[PDB]
Amino acid sequence: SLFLVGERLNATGSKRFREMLFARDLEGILALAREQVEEGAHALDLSVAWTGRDELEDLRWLLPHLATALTVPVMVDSTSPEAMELALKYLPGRVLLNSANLEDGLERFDRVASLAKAHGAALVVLAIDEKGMAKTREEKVRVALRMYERLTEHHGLRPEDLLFDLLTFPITQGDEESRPLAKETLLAMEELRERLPGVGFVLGVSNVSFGLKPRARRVLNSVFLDEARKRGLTAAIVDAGKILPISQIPEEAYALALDLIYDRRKEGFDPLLAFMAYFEAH
Repeated sequence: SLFLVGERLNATGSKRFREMLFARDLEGILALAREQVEEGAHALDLSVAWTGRDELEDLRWLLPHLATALTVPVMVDSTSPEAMELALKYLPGRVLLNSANLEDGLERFDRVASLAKAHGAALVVLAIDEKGMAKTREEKVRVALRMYERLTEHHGLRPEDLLFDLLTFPITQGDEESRPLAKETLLAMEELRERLPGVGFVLGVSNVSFGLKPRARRVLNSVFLDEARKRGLTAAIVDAGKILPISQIPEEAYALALDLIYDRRKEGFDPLLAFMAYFEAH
């Protein structure tokens, strides 16, 4: 029952979308939106924020057309609550707000939660607070519980209104510190599923593979997605067309992907170098 959220209308994550947004190529944007729906997406991530630009202008330009070109739900992806309000005016009954978090303290968190409650929007709850991103499973649990309590007890939101984003970090580039980060999220997710029955979980799957070649990315994302699903993932922000079913992944690449995800370093063997080795030699 995986709710796929197309990742491609994201100025930060998508060169193609950035180009078209810059060019004011409306028809290219609407086509790319429709294409993701056809490739399996049930909803579309939307982020227009970028260096210098009046995010509220870009949204005022795009939203009226986007809202009437498709009926799919839109995950409004923005750090401005005003931007969220604007998107809610154009997309009533169709919005997921990304995100409520505590990076700027309680008031901004509450502003986003209030909007979600008042408009009937689903809420992405992101594991960043006043001391930063939750990297370990212990940090992820501590932040999530505090936010869960605030959202249920104070705002009257139901577990089922909520998609907890426990953070997807690139486990490429070989850093000691970053190798276990996907494991931490997967293990925290399983634990929070038990602790918080009824909440959803979402991840930006494609972050996990950032820095690798395209084939390696497709495989790692698809295996990570599948492993997250087993831990209780309910939704994923993805390039829906580029998700491989597990059966379509060669057994070696699949096994090396699981090695990289779970950080199964032993002396004689680096799963990162081994995973990259497979491709280029296939």
